[PDB]
Amino acid sequence: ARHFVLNTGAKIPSVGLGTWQSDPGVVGDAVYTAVKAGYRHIDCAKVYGNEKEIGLALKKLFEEGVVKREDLFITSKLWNDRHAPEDVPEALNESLTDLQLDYLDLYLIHWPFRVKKGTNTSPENFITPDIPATWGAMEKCYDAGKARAIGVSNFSSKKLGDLLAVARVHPAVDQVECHPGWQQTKLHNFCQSTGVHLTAYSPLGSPGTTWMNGNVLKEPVIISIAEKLGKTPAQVALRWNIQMGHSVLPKSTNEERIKQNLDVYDWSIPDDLLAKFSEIKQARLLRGNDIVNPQSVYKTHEELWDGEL
Ligand SMILES: NC(=O)C1=CN([C@@H]2O[C@H](COP(=O)(O)OP(=O)(O)OC[C@H]3O[C@@H](n4cnc5c(N)ncnc54)[C@H](OP(=O)(O)O)[C@@H]3O)[C@@H](O)[C@H]2O)C=CC1
Repeated sequence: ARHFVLNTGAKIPSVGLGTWQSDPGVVGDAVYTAVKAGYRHIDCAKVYGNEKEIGLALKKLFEEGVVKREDLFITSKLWNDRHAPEDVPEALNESLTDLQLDYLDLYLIHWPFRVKKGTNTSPENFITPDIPATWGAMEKCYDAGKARAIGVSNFSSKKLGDLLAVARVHPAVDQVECHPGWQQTKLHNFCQSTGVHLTAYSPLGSPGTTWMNGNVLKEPVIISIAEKLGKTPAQVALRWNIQMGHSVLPKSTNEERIKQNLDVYDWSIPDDLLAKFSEIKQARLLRGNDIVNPQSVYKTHEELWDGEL
């Protein structure tokens, strides 16, 4: 139950440590504690501003013999300013250098969204995406073994299908917002049908991010099932995603929560309680408000997300 299989043949551990908003001063101990506790998957990004400190914690884990490199699944992501095909391998190499790794298990296009190299998120810096050219550069990173799997993030089933149609190396993963509040049934089915793995980001509904407006652990259905099964609301949210065949990326820098977030394997949500997830109102929490704009290729939220419910 503790891994899913990618179209590359690789195993992705079902639970990964999230590192968004894990500040440099705390991320190291979080990664170190998480892997000692049994985590074998770390989700990273250049734009999280902490990959050097993650690299220092991975180095410590390897040097203390907690794990070997081959035991871990490390993900990073190509930021929106590195979409130019010549820029892709250089961005991967920057993350490899900071993480002090020879390869990533997964390198993702972070968003189907592009800005001019080295610029800030601001509408004059928006450039028309060229996802096929960017993917082509991602495929050479895969050929080189520097990214043992390549994938995408924040791609609707429409944009994922458009890319699959021209890919000589299919995306292994589409990492999207997915939790009881945003169940992604269409993309779930699409990913199952195309052999693409769905990794759930913000699987608790990112309760530490106020601008995301998440309420997932306060959902009556979640609190009820938690009370019925003797689990925490977080455990119920995480287990739901795992039973859908999705990997989850719970973020914590708290040792007790890091441990509880891995305790999602030796118990199940009965089918009758799975039925109750129907009653949860659906709302996307990470809407991409800042890349939907008259200056954007996405003039509306519908254009960015292709209408998904
Ligand atoms: N565009 C993309 O591809 C995106 C990727 N991601 C990835 O997904 C990860 C997870 O999503 P994220 O938005 O961070 O949010 P999560 O849904 O993982 O929620 C994290 C928050 O929940 C708290 N928390 C963690 N465990 C528990 C628990 N057992 N009970 C109660 N509260 C808990 C954390 O606090 P504490 O630390 O105190 O435990 C933190 O405030 C990110 O960190 C990142 O790696 C996220 C968003 C976008």
